[PDB]
Amino acid sequence: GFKQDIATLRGDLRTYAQDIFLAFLNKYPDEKRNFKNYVGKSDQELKSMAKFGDHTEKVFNLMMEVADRATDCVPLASDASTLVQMKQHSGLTTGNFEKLFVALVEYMRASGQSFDSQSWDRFGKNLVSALSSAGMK
Ligand code: HEM
Ligand SMILES: Cc1ccccc1O
Repeated sequence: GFKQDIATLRGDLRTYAQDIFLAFLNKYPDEKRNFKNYVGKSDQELKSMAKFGDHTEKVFNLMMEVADRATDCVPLASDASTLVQMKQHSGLTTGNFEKLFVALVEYMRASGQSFDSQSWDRFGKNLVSALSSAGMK
C-alpha cells in the first residue's frame, strides 16, 4: 500500500525523483515557466545538471516525509503550511501541485510494480486541499 510505496521510492529515490519530475515536465511543458534553466534540454541532459538532480531529490526527500507523516493519505497541517510559506513556492497555485501528482500517479500506473496508485491520487488531492486551507491560491 501507500506506506510500502514510500519505502520503495526511498530505496531508489534519486532515480524515482528524476524520472517522476521528468514525467511531470514532459506531460506539462508549460510548467517550465517555473523552471527556466531546464528549457531546451533532453531528459539525459537534465540528469547531468547538478541543480536538477540535487533539487529534485530534495523535493522528493521532503515529499516522502510529508507522505510518511500523513494518516490515511491526509498530510499534517504543519507540512501544508511549510509548503505554502516556503519562499521557493512564492509563484505557485494548487494547480501546479495537482499536475505534479497527476504525473506521479500516471508514472506509477505505467510501472510494472504494485504501487498503490489510488492512494497517491488521494494523497495529491488531500495535499492540494491542505495547501488551499493553508492559503495557497
Ligand atoms: C509535494 C510537493 C513538493 C515538495 C515536497 C516540494 C519541496 C521543495 C523543496 C524541498 C525545495 C527546495 C529544493 C532545493 O533548493 O534544493 C523546493 C524548491 C522549489 N519548488 Fe517545490 N516542492 C513540491 C512541489 C512543487 C511544485 C508542484 C512546483 C512547481 C510546479 C514547485 C516549485 C519549486 C521551485 C520553483 C523551487 C525552487 C527552484 C528550483 O528548485 O528549481 N514545487 N520544493
Ligand atoms: C524544484 C524542483 C522540483 C523537481 C525537480 C527539479 C526541481 O528543480
